[PDB]
Amino acid sequence: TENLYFQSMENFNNFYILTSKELGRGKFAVVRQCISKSTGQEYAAKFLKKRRRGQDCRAEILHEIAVLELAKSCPRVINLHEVYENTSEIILILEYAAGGEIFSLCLPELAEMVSENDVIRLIKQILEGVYYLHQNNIVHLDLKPQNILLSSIYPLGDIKIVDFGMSRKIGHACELREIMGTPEYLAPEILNYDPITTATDMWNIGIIAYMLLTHTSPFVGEDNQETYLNISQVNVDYSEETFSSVSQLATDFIQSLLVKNPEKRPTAEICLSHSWLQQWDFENLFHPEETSS
Ligand SMILES: O=C(O)CSc1ncnc2cc(-c3ccc(C4CC4)cc3)sc12
Repeated sequence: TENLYFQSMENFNNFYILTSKELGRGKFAVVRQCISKSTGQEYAAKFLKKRRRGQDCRAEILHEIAVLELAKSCPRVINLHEVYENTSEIILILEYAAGGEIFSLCLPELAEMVSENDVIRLIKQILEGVYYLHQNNIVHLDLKPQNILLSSIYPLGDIKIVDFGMSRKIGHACELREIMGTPEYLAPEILNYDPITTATDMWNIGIIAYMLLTHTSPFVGEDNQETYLNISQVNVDYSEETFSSVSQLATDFIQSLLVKNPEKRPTAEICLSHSWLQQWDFENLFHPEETSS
């Protein structure tokens, strides 16, 4: 008996054609590439079921749209173009991140195609987006590498943060939704049920840097029990073998974030001034402290 709020499914099919590129699939969401019939511009269409696990989720979807809308001025966060609705689904028409997941750069296979320069620029862009979110009292709470996309891979483009499905305000309760992330990506405070902090996102940025640089998962074990022990003890491989091609400054950056006590983690703003991320574009003329006069 529910009335629909967003633009009709008839309008969706009038304005867009879905392509044979299925981009993603979870239990209650599907992402498909679509094309504007008028312009030829590619978009991502995310189909969110309004009913999940026997719960009505339209209010939660509205909240997630409210968060995307707030980030429209931030180019590090995926842009929302339009919204449609049918009996079962709310459909987000998103900016299409043609490079796909940054997770692809963390596989041993693409190690060779990704530079130190590249990792520094991608971490800096992720920090710019997370800074913007934290200044607006938004904690993402699902910053796995599968939720950071790229505008292109050949050549390497710009990052786009996606999937605000878990996002909250600072100090909201850590309940079931929280503690059902992918186990190897959960912060220690989530395992202890502590109130939400911006510091949880900073833990996840540490994991992203670790995976981009080592091509290995810092916390995953043979089973969930082992994963949860690795997180809760912060048992991370910093061996000479794993880090032989990783700079000390990158190690320092990671080791500052992967710490048990969230209050000891640096903020996004402090991370943006980290010595690792300070780099001069060699094609620019540097103006040194000793002036010609
Ligand atoms: O899950 C969400 O909340 C949004 S997911 C999404 N949003 C915007 N643009 C793209 C491009 C994708 C993409 C996936 C895979 C690939 C190629 C097959 C590997 C290329 C692009 S997924 C996506």
